[PDB]
Amino acid sequence: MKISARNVFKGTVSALKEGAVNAEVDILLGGGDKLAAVVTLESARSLQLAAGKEVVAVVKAPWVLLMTDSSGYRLSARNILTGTVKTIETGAVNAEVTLALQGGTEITSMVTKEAVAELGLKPGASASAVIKASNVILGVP
Amino acid sequence: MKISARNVFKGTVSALKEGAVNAEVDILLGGGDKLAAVVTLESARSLQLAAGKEVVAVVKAPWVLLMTDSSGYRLSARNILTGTVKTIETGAVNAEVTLALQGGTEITSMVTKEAVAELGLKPGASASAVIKASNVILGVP
Amino acid sequence: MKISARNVFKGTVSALKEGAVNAEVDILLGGGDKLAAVVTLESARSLQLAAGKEVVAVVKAPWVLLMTDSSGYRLSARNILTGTVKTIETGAVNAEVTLALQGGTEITSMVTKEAVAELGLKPGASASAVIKASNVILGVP
Ligand code: MOO
Ligand code: MOO
Ligand code: MOO
Ligand code: MOO
Ligand code: MOO
Ligand code: MOO
Repeated sequence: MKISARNVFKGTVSALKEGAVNAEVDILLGGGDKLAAVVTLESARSLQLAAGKEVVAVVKAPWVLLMTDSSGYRLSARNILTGTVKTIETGAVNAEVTLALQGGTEITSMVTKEAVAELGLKPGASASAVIKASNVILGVP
Repeated sequence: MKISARNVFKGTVSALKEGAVNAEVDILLGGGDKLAAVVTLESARSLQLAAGKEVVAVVKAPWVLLMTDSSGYRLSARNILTGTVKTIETGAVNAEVTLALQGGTEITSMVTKEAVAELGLKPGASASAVIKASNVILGVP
Repeated sequence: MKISARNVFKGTVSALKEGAVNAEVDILLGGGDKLAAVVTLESARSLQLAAGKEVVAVVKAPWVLLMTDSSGYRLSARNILTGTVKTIETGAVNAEVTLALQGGTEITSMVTKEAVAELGLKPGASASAVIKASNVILGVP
């Protein structure tokens, strides 16, 4: 696909839970990682989402938070993907951070320049990408 | 309204589906286009949303993806608005892209500078704005 | 926590409404302000959210809209926090705006540079931060 989102992950539906107006879709990524997404029930049905369906998960860079220390907090954001900072491209007030994940999957996040300083992000650094389930778009081939 | 969101569209509710905690609102835009939004049920009731109600849909620029080629994928994002690139304002790491839609409605998206290069966006270029239903705020006059 | 989100608010759950796949959580902030969040029901249960639980609400800067005049519109976005512009850091195409709220809580928003001009934001200026309920992550200690 030619889409602006910097994150386009391939995977397979491992389970679906249909709600009233939304549906929760659990996805197993190409390399061990798991994601959850909430999409409208009309999309889950239109896309024919079911266990075993191959899909792509699409996440824009400004929808990914970065965390270097949870400090014992447990978050509601269902998607926590841990890796190492690969590249940092700094702009004026924002910076594009790409992390390398387990298996070689990369994830890019757009965060303020002040976050980069405060978390100590630099190539090599451990960090986790955090993505709320409602910020994941799914796609079917 | 004096609000930072760059996209404020006028329209009318064409249908409402009330869920348990959320509600799906389908909107017909001023010129042919359609949108779907998911808002809390408490807001749908507080705003008195019903078929025929005039409303505004509010979308911040960083919530709009741009796509130039779906490559046969079908996305869950309910809102796909196709047009032509009007203006590009490039910053350091991000760029503000405005598209002109059918009827003359404009939509602005904030994407990384690398997306602009990779999709070949430039004034005149065909592209679609993609917005997940959960990233639309609605307003009533 | 060491997390990129610029907004991390402490508060207590004042009520919870469980849906089919999502749950709505109403939170009373440390100083008078209130927030609503929509998270998956699986998270609400995993985090053991109930009335009186102390939590943190996490919101990234690009998820906060700024409004200086509603012009009589009522929005669906459940979280409207009013204060005064404290600092503005301008980048190339975006600018980071921090507002000081009632009690001394600060909230930072990332908006286009054109929004800053158009709303007349500058230190001292009245403005409200607007955050859709689905853009709030919750955390438990
Ligand atoms: O659509 Mo982007 O380039 O991930 O902000
Ligand atoms: O349960 Mo979440 O905070 O919507 O990923
Ligand atoms: O509130 Mo904005 O200027 O669409 O990012
Ligand atoms: O059905 Mo969606 O929530 O527009 O991806
Ligand atoms: O993760 Mo942010 O974009 O620095 O609030
Ligand atoms: O009811 Mo909302 O989801 O804060 O627009």
